[PDB]
Amino acid sequence: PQITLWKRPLVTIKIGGQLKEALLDTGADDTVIEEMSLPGRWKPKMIGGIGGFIKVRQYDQIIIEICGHKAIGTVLVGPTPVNIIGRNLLTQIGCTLNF
Amino acid sequence: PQITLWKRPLVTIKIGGQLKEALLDTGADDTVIEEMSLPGRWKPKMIGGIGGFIKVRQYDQIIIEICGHKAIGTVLVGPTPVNIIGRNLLTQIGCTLNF
Ligand SMILES: O=C1C(=O)N(Cc2cccc(CO)c2)[C@H]2CNC[C@@H]2N1Cc1cccc(CO)c1
Ligand SMILES: [Cl-]
Ligand SMILES: [Cl-]
Ligand SMILES: [Cl-]
Repeated sequence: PQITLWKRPLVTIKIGGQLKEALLDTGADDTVIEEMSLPGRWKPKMIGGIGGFIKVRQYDQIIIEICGHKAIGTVLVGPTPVNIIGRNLLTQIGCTLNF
Repeated sequence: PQITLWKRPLVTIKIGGQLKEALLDTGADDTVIEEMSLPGRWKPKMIGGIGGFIKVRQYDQIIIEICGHKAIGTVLVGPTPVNIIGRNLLTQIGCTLNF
């Protein structure tokens, strides 16, 4: 699709068998999802936000759909204002900025 | 242009007679620039996200050139670690997400 930016680019994702709302965020290196259960081992990850740094949990090779597009990749879990689809997964699904 | 997301989408902007590097950030409602002089009245604002909040000054009707495309809108100025072009100006240059 082509998504304009007059409103927040909120889409439906599917992760852990559940539908959630998430923001397509080109300003985020990484994908960050609100607290939920994910399988496997996790590792620590520091992310740098506009207001400071925060530690979150990194899970790898997680199945996730974005706008119905299937992906598998790294998902961070922590206290994000909204679910964030960052560049790691945007690149995977072939998302670009255009003007 | 078409900008892939393998790397941070940084572009050159011209604002207040200065050149700066800024991040095209579809996750940001607003545009926030590091400390610099701008003309006109301003109002204080708090903006925030995953890492916390910062205090900024809100300047309205500021002209910016983004990748050679001219736009006008509100610009927030404050201690941001990265200059951010948000949706309020991304729309004005015709920037969309595509996949
Ligand atoms: O921390 C923020 C942040 O504060 N905002 C909100 C924001 C930022 C600028 C201006 C305004 C005002 O509208 C709001 C978010 C928005 N996108 C990523 C902006 N980030 C950066 C971020 C987020 C998650 C992961 C990563 C990894 O790289 C980076
Ligand atoms: Cl990934
Ligand atoms: Cl504006
Ligand atoms: Cl449009």
